Amino acid sequence: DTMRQRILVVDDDASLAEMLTIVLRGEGFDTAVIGDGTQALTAVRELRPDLVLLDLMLPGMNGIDVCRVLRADSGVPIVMLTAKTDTVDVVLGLESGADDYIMKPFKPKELVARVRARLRRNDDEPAEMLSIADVEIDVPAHKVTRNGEQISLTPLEFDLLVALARKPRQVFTRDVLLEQVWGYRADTRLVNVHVQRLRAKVEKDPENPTVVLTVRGVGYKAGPP
Ligand SMILES: [Ca+2]
Repeated sequence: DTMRQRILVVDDDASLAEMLTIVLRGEGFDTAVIGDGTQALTAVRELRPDLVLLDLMLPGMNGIDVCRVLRADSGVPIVMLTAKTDTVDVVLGLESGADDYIMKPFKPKELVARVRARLRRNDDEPAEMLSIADVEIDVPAHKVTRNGEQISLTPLEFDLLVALARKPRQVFTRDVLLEQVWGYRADTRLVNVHVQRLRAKVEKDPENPTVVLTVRGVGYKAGPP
């Protein structure tokens, strides 16, 4: 009810971009394509896509750079497309805020699964208030606060914190978090990277966490509320 979600494809491989256009539209998405990193900020602001698929190695400005630019602008989900030939490290992209990455060549069904995993949130979510350590979360309002002041988080950082806060006594391994938050049915550094990005925003002192705790040897868990 009733409008199509919109994906921006940022890739200079015009054949793959054409195929992605065809596959995504048959799945019910609207799509647009650009072929140069220098066009991305204007494209995102003009189209407001629900998600961006982003080639790591691009003309004009590479994918790590595009990331940093778009993340200064919004939390819009970004999935990096990587290839074994890439000459730059996809981890710098994740550290800059890319939510996820998929290796070329990929099957279009796995690509579509990655897209849908980032777009699971309903409109009009049921009422739900959580707390974790000294942080409050109003889930359907997408608002995290400490002493009433809001803490800004990307949707991925928000989903990570909510999963810990919902089960404050649970220790989550990294594979368990990948599957639960990222939605896989492989790379657990994704979890490490985004934990650090989340801590950098919600911790009074990120070197000494109270909100998101490391359980050495096992995983992570909610701080003592
Ligand atoms: Ca490329």
